[PDB]
Amino acid sequence: GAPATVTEQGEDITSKKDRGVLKIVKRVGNGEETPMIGDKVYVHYKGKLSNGKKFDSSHDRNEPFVFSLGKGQVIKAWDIGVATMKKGEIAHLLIKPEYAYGSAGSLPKIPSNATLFFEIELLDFKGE
Ligand SMILES: COc1ccc(CC[C@@H](OC(=O)[C@@H]2CCCCN2C(=O)[C@H](c2cc(OC)c(OC)c(OC)c2)C2CCCCC2)c2cccc(OCC(=O)O)c2)cc1OC
Repeated sequence: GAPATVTEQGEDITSKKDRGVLKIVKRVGNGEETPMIGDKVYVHYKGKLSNGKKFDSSHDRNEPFVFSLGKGQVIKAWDIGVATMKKGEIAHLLIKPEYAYGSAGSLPKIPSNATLFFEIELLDFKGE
């Protein structure tokens, strides 16, 4: 399974090297550039709780999923992880609770101390 590959082969992209965010590149992107803080990023994604049964996909939206990188618009793991991606890249991220919703959770949807998994495709990024 995809999560297991991340655990065994994924790169630790955390500053502290605590395995809180682990990454695998599933499809290589184009060019060289990865987005800076403040850039607007456009993604498709799907995500799940690693334990139990809750799944979320951007393909259910009627508009693109967009956020400004490094501005605290998403969980910490996404500001860390998307920053490492190239345009066109698809990545898997396995995320410990400290880089997501922590001991608090986001109840009832996200439990306390939830590990998360995401597949993310970086569609584009632009300066704001
Ligand atoms: C800086 O810290 C935070 C920032 C933002 C939040 C809110 C949840 C925040 O969710 C997230 O950051 C992560 C990563 C981005 C995709 C969504 N996501 C989630 O955890 C997902 C999520 C979480 C949600 O709420 C917790 C959602 O809102 C109801 C949501 O709606 C589509 C999706 C989880 C869903 C269950 C299965 C596991 C994934 C969020 C959700 C929807 C859109 C977002 O930004 C774009 C916009 O607003 O259009 C941001 C929590 C934060 O801390 C807990």
